[PDB]
Amino acid sequence: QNSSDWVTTDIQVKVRDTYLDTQVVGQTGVIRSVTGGMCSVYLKDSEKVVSISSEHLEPITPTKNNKVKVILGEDREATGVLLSIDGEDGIVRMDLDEQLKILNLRFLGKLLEA
Repeated sequence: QNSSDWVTTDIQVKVRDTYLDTQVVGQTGVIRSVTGGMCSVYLKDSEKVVSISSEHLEPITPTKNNKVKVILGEDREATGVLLSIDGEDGIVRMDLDEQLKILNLRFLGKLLEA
C-alpha cells in the first residue's frame, strides 16, 4: 500500500479498535494538526487532545447536507457541502464555487461543525 498521504485536517476520525487505548476505541475526534510522523486528533468524548497515527485513525463518511473535505486528489484541502451521493461514487458540491463535482466517498471526509 504505502498510501499514508490520506491525512486531512478539519475532518473527523474514528479510533480503530486496533488502537492501544481501548478507552478511545470507537470514539470520534477532530484532527487539529497533521504530521507525516503522527496526527493530532481531539477526542470529543474524551474532551482531551491526543495524537494518533493515521494507521490508528479512521475516516468518517459525511452525511447529506453535511460539509466534506477532499482528503485526496488535486482538490485536496478543498471543502464543500454534500448534496447527494451515488451508490457507485459520491457527488459533492463545492461550497466555494457552488459547482457540482463527483468524487468517490474514499476521498470525501466528514467535517465537524461544532
